[PDB]
Amino acid sequence: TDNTFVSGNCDVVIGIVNNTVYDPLQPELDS
Amino acid sequence: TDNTFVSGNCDVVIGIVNNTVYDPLQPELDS
Repeated sequence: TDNTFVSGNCDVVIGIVNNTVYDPLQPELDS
Repeated sequence: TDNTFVSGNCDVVIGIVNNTVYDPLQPELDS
């Protein structure tokens, strides 16, 4: 999430793909 | 905080206004 940024949804961009964003806040909450 | 950065104070800036900053750690820590 620090290298990328969010804008809109995935129903507009042509050629868009799916992946998993490694949010660094997630393992900090679980620690 | 991902779109702004802190510096100085609200006394030196001419024409500054008041607002509220969405802290991404606030809802994540509460959740």
